[PDB]
Amino acid sequence: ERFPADFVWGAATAAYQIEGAVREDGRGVSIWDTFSHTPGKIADGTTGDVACDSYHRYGEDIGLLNALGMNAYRFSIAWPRIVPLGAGPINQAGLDHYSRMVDALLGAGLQPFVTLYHWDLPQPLEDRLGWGSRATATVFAEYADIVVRQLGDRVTHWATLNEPWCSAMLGYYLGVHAPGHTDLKRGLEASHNLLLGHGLAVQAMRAAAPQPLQIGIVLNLTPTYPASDSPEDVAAARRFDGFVNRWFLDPLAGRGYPQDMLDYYGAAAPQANPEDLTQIAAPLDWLGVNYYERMRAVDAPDASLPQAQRLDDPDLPHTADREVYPEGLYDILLRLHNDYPFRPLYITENGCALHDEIAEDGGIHDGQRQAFFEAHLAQLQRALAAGVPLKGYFAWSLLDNFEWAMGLSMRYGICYTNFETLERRIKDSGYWLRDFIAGQ
Ligand SMILES: *[C@H]1O[C@H](CO)[C@@H](O)[C@H](O)[C@H]1F
Repeated sequence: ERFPADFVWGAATAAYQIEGAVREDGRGVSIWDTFSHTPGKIADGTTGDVACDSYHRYGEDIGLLNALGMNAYRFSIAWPRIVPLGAGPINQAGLDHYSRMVDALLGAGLQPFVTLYHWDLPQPLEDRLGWGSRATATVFAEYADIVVRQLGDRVTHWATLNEPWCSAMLGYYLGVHAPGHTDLKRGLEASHNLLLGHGLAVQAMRAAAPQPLQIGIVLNLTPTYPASDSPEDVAAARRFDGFVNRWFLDPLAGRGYPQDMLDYYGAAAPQANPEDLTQIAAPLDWLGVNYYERMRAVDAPDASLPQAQRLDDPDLPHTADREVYPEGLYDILLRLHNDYPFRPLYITENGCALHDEIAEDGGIHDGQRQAFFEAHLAQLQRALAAGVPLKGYFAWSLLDNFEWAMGLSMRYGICYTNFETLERRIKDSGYWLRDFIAGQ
């Protein structure tokens, strides 16, 4: 029934998805500015140029967090505002903005949980191969140092990267996210340099920190289940599990890259000398789990890598874009608790998209999103009962925002955003979360 008294209850955003003000106060160009302004890349012709205008309206966002009774806010810092050239001088005006934001959050009793990298790589670094270059890992660590020196007197909880699998595989292999390349070797090289940048940044942040910090990384994880017990289907499930989950979990845990995936990738695998792997395994103080769906895998030898296709379950509920399987959150947390060394754990992203509209009465009656939260929170109680060291939960997202290649057309907020007027309104699910948290 009851969560621990000191549990962290928050909502989460990312800078490019909400901030707007893309040319203000010295901000440089990110890969997502370039990508969203490329014809045909965004489903609805929108960009993040304005988004929720949270660069100017973060006070309203704080008012929403307060109205919801949250005690934490997970947000990201835009590297293009801090080091507009990617590698080069700092932009003090960008640091001052986030310093004021942090003070406003603390004044409201909200603990900041800061993500350093949520996909907005400075374009000048992509012009020099982006995450395909080891140099980008080095300058990411320099950026991390700069930010912790100025904000680490007030922010204790930091994550280096959000979802490196997406940055590497969607951005460099499948081409659906910025920068939009379509080359497997590039994607795997990017995955290595992202992990190396994480490891270098952890060490840089600890040396620059004015006080002890709690440093983590945030991974999207997908529990995978074979469609049958045949050797082919079980092997497909293992391959998909390696492709998404173990490729990142194992090196972070000091276990190297998984050998079965190295064999499967062959010559496309990155060159990883042991010195890099030692750096990648820098000790972490927590791990963030982003959880949305499961994968029920069937062998697909004709399909592209990793030759495993999803077996849709038409009996399960579906949102605007995903299948709902709350029990997979329990499964993945138990697996992490039993099989990997990371603890404590936070749920850093959990939420769903729906075709939300404002009803005649003025509210947003998003019953499926309420049911989504209720079902996933029940699985967290089961995980806690099993001894999983869970310390907090962040709903994705505080407000409807720019959903990457889907644009403004895919609403994940617990608050509704009118993109024409920038008004925010709490959805029914947000009031349910408020009242549930108040009961705790
Ligand atoms: C986690 O997934 C959500 C929904 O696709 C994205 O909006 C976040 O940026 C990502 F971190």
